[PDB]
Amino acid sequence: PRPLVALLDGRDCTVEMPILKDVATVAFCDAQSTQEIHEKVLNEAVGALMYHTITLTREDLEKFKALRIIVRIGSGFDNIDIKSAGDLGIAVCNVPAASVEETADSTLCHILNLYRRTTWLHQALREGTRVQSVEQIREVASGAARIRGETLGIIGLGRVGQAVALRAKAFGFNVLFYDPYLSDGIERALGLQRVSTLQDLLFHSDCVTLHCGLNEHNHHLINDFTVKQMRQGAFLVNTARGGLVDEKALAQALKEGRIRGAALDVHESEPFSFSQGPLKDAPNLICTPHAAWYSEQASIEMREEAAREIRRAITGRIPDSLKNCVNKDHL
Amino acid sequence: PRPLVALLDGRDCTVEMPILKDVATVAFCDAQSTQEIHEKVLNEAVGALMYHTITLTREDLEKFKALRIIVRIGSGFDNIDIKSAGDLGIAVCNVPAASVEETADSTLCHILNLYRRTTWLHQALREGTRVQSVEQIREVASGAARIRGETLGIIGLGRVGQAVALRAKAFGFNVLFYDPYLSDGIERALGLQRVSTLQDLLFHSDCVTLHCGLNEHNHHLINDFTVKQMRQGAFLVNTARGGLVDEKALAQALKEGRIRGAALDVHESEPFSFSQGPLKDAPNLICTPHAAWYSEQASIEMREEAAREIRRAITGRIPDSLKNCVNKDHL
Ligand SMILES: NC(=O)c1ccc[n+]([C@@H]2O[C@H](COP(=O)([O-])OP(=O)(O)OC[C@H]3O[C@@H](n4cnc5c(N)ncnc54)[C@H](O)[C@@H]3O)[C@@H](O)[C@H]2O)c1
Ligand SMILES: NC(=O)c1ccc[n+]([C@@H]2O[C@H](COP(=O)([O-])OP(=O)(O)OC[C@H]3O[C@@H](n4cnc5c(N)ncnc54)[C@H](O)[C@@H]3O)[C@@H](O)[C@H]2O)c1
Repeated sequence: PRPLVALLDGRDCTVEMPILKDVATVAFCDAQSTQEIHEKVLNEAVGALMYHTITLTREDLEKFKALRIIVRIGSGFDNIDIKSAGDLGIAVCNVPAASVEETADSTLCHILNLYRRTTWLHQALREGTRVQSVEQIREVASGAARIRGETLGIIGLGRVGQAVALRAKAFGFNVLFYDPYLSDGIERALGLQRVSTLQDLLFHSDCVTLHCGLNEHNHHLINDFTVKQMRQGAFLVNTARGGLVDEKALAQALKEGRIRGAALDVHESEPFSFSQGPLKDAPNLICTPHAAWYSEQASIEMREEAAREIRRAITGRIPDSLKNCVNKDHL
Repeated sequence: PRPLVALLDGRDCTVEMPILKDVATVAFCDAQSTQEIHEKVLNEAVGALMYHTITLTREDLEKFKALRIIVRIGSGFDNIDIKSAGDLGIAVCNVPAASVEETADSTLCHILNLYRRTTWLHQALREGTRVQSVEQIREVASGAARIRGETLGIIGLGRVGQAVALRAKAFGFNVLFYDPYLSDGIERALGLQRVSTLQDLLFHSDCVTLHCGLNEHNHHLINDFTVKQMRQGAFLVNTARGGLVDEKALAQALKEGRIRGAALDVHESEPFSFSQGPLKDAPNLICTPHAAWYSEQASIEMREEAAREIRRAITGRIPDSLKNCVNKDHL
């Protein structure tokens, strides 16, 4: 027969079918937890495709008896224990840049929304606020600032980070970044300022934007400690990973006024909701349901790509046939 | 004594005082209509400073017996009959570019908000909408599109228009403009595509943004007729003047789905309100209280500039001492 491949936290396989039809048996679990995965999958599944709504711990992975590959349909793979999966002889792959630009564009939208207060002005206009005179325009739009000369501090100058830096220049932002893993000289190639430490970046930035993956070393990068290093009344943007920020610290900082405002597309606990979590009633906070990456073309693109990776894996050799394996070291 | 100068539709003169103290007698009317202006002003006022919340018709101007100059504290001067004022020997001046960039930045914010649906996703998140699965992200974020390759059609390649074009390139927008008053060749200097007619621009643009002043020839530039020339499901942005768009036509087009969405910072009838006007319940519509221009620095900048113009006028000669007179022809 043809190897079984399962879509863990999803139920739509229309885009992948044309590509896997003759080489695999497609199936979906639409699971909201690993406990929701059926026995037949854990026993026979050779490949697996998953999104970000489900986590896979070592315990989870050990329950698969034939799993040979897990392809993340997206960028981040922090929801998967690449290490354990590797030891278990399970190759983990992702989809690197199908939405790099969708993400940079949303990032810029958040940045501008904080500086120009577009969303808040609209939200207030819906609240019935009246704005007839200039004095009232100034009051309702209070805080809107002139962007030219502001310092945008980027944390993580990777694919998205670079796309953000380039867009940022056009608005007159002075751009500087921090990324301890990059080789020296990239800052010269793109004409950007680089700093050696996080505190350095935080201290000189008027607006801080996260663009690094969530790893074993940056959990809660933004702490009650580091938040204290940020400028007074600085903006914070995060379209990377919720786990990079300690919402409790952020909430406090937002109430005290230390941070003028934050735009978050990702949160420590997703699904996100204003009714619960440390961000409840937190002042000047704009949120989005983790859609920074979305655009129909990108969704379609990343799915056909994930599908092809599965195909290469089933028809070729692991990890030789794979194009985006992220745990070769543990294999 | 020192000539009387009055602030028509406003009541704050703190920023102008330091500059006019020894050469003029400051006063304010905080008028919401010309009928609200007091007799002493119409009789003795030599200079006048005004915003955009009040209109001045020929009838209005003729009621001044000593008015020698009117300085608009801002960019647009369509609310003033420059022609009549000129015939009445009244010089009209404005403040050209104190907020050029604030405006371009808001314009970009609106453009991105339509493409990335940041504001709507946030507004829905407040409505209690739940977004836990990928399928739901795709549904709630439906319509968010990949910007690269989209055609941004700019109408009016002046100060703001140019700032918008430059920012737009960085997002991968193919930029093209229409501006029948510019000399030939500006498109070569900035590396942009230019078209000869409005229909031309409208037909090839995925997103249309207005950046022209409101004049005797473009009232309701966007009509039931011209709207029909726009692409199917095109976006419309307007941070220029409300009078450039026939809200009735826009409303219809928005309901029928011909126009996927619109972002308006200006409206035919300001103060704007969702409770009244042709835009009531109009689908996919984002609005702002005419704050595209605001930033404390710009507000301060334009006021000290207007103040200096008044000073030059009172201490020098009209229209020789003026730096930004917009009705020299009628003088
Ligand atoms: N909100 C969304 O829908 C969305 C969209 C795209 C990507 N993701 C987020 O963005 C990340 C991927 O970005 P790319 O930009 O696609 O990734 P890359 O292309 O993986 O870039 C990430 C960069 O982060 C740097 N980095 C790691 N740890 C760091 C630290 N402690 N300090 C500073 N820099 C650090 C790396 O060295 C690397 O250059 C994902 O891991 C995820 O968190 C989310
Ligand atoms: N929303 C706000 O707060 C805000 C902020 C700044 C300016 N204003 C708006 O923007 C205008 C000023 O822009 P600039 O960009 O400052 O002005 P300019 O610098 O006066 O530019 C306007 C351009 O419009 C062009 N134009 C006139 N009629 C046209 C037509 N029918 N078709 C195409 N182009 C046409 C002109 O030739 C000119 O190049 C004002 O008149 C006003 O309507 C509003």
